[PDB]
Amino acid sequence: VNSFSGYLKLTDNVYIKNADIVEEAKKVKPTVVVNAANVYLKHGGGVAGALNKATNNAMQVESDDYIATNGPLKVGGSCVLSGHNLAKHCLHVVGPNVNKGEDIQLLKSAYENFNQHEVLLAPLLSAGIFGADPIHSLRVCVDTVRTNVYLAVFDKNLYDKLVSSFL
Ligand SMILES: Cc1c[nH]c2ncnc(C(=O)N[C@@H](CC(=O)O)c3ccccc3)c12
Repeated sequence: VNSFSGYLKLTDNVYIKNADIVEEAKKVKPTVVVNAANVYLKHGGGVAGALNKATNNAMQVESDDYIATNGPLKVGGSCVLSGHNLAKHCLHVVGPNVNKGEDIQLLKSAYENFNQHEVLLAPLLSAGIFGADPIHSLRVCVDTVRTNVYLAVFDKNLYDKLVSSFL
């Protein structure tokens, strides 16, 4: 039993809700919140911009130190950093950005990072400003993640399409 509330069960381990991931993180304080990161950990907009804003820019400060030490992530890769006031940890995961020409096949590699964590609160990777079809992203999530994932979909209209169209 965990604290996540109001989710629709899609499979044994994948759950979905129409919700704002920032507000959901502040309410649940999960062990892991996933950020929709880029390789530079520049959290300017989309999910990343919103999560960073909610930390009063502390996520960005920590991220800049991480990059100065380690260099950029790989597309499809991840790193674990602090969750600040939102969660114990933030798993920064880089899905391919279609608006940069990046191979959509890397979306599966990106979701594989979730399997290193027993339970996570997450967005659909490569959705929103990353330009991928959220229906495809959901299919990859369900077919790749084996740990317990609680997916937050900000847009009410998109959520209904994902549910109503889920196979
Ligand atoms: C851009 C942005 C800023 N802050 C955010 N917080 C959470 N999500 C998103 C985002 O891009 N969402 C996508 C996917 C989803 O509905 O989850 C979406 C799809 C259709 C219509 C609107 C938005 C953002």
